[PDB]
Amino acid sequence: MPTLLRVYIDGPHGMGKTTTTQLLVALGSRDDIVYVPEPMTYWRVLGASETIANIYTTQHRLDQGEISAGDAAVVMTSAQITMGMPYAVTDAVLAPHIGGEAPPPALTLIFDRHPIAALLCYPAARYLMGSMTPQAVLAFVALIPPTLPGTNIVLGALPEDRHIDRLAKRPGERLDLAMLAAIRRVYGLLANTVRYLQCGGSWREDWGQLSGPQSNAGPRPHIGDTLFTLFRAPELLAPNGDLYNVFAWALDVLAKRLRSMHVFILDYDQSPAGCRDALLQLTSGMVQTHVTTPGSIPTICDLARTFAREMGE
Amino acid sequence: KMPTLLRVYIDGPHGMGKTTTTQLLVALGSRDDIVYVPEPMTYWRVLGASETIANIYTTQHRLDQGEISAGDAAVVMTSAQITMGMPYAVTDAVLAPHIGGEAPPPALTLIFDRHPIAALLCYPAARYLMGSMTPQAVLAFVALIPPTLPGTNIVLGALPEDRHIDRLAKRQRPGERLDLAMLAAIRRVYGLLANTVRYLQCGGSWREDWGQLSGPRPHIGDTLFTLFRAPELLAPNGDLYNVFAWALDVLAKRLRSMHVFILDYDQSPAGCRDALLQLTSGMVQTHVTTPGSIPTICDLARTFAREMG
Ligand SMILES: Cc1c(CC(CO)CO)n(C)c(=O)[nH]c1=O
Ligand SMILES: Cc1c(CC(CO)CO)n(C)c(=O)[nH]c1=O
Repeated sequence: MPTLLRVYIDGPHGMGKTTTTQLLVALGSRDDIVYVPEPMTYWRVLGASETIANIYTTQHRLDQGEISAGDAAVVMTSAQITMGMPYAVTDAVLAPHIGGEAPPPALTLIFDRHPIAALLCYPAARYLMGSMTPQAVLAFVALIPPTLPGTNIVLGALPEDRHIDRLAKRPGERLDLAMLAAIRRVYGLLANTVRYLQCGGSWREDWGQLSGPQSNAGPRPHIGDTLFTLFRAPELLAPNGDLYNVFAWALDVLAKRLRSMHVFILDYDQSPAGCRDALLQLTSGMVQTHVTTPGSIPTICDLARTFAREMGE
Repeated sequence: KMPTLLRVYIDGPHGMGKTTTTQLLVALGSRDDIVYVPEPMTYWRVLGASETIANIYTTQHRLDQGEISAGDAAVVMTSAQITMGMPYAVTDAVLAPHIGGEAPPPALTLIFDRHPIAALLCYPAARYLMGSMTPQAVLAFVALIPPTLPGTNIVLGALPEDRHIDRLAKRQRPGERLDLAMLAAIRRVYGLLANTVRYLQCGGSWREDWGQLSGPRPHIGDTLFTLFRAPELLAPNGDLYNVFAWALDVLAKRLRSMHVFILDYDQSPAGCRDALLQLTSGMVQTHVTTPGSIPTICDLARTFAREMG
């Protein structure tokens, strides 16, 4: 059976993910590598109208006190459902084609973001910004689809100053430095969480250490430097100080989903061609998988091209 | 070989039963070979958010009165459904790893108050029919329906509409408002769901029959697929956008492997309880994945009941 290499480029927006991905894709033949782009058309028109603008405007109004936290939360929750829909459906239809982890792959699929971006990372950042409740975040977490074998996720590293500059120049988006800090923090925590879990970390065991980044490498992070630290919110705690079991189970799910992922860190603090080559080098250590059928490869290509054509900018 | 497990999801339109019928189910779970996972009302009223049900019905009411727009309503309904389904989704996520392949007497029987599709498909679809939810949101929820594991036995209630109104009227939940339009919508959705499973099990291909919605198994017009001929999901030329077609492919995948059983609620609580037991003979059992799965599932089920009532 031919092999497949799936690579999800994720991390805070504004670092150069899209450019780097396009450049990498431009290196290979036409049908040896395919790009599943940002589904902007879905967010702007198909799933809803100007979702990105609606999100930034809602956050803005909240920060201005023009709307309540509850009003912002319902809007953000609904908006994130729209945001993640394309990722979710793609994963659901791709799942049957993915076999065990496996040598040139017959096909490389590069994704612009993974489902956890819309089901975990941004919701978590909105939570830190006061525009989403922690319960809604955990509901999203409980909905994260089972992690498929060979889930290679590439996160990005970039100095905040450089990130801010790059963002202060380059939809309906607004320049929110607080959101940038929050999303940068969430993705940093995410990387540590994966490393924490792969180093044998048990959140239930270390929860008490919770009172007052890189993966595939380094020592085991302290739980306080992982995503688990975000869910110590009073809303999730029972009178006795412990997490309600329903939320604790959502954390068990978070652990299960993240522990099997293969996370890599890409340094975006360089030229476009530089990032491309760095990413190319990174793919050398990524995990490939066998496909379930002989026709899976062509089917996957069609799926990717169909997705790109319909929801890509 | 690992012990066997029998999972039963009691679903269908709410308000068909009686308090005594439920207590019998609680009684059923008294023995350690059977556990009854009740509705997570505490999660809906307090843990996940404040009075979620009240919020849902007030929102629809305000939409009907024209106090709010369809858009405002949809945002509220979508957010509320995420809260409503969270207990089911988290339960499925943690239980899933314990379910093995299809398989005497089950070592354990888990009777759940509802399946995740109730909150991820059925109520959302009903609200769509009530004009309070976009069809894109419904398909987004559908895209998140957990994979259907072996032994997914879902019991759907059957009851004449007038009798259903009678029972619903006498057992309204906190914040609920007696809405006959919503009753009709949810009853239709579940009727369509039952037909859909049969349509799929008999080899129906929604893509092949799609053209019939605009032109032995149920007619596609009598399945959930007819609800997605919604204009918002179609391109200028009338074709369904691929992203939504894929969501329908997911729906077909999830529903085909479900084992539906119809429970007639038009009888006494003892009758309904007996009818349920009668239905178990044809239900599919599965093996668990580990020797410790049974005890774990039991703890999970009991903890859920105790914490979320
Ligand atoms: C992915 C995502 C984003 C980021 C956006 C690019 O800046 C789309 O990639 N945002 C802002 C959100 O608010 N929610 C989201 O889910
Ligand atoms: C599961 C569910 C329900 C029904 C609930 C009773 O109100 C269980 O019997 N409802 C009403 C909703 O409005 N949304 C839902 O998701």
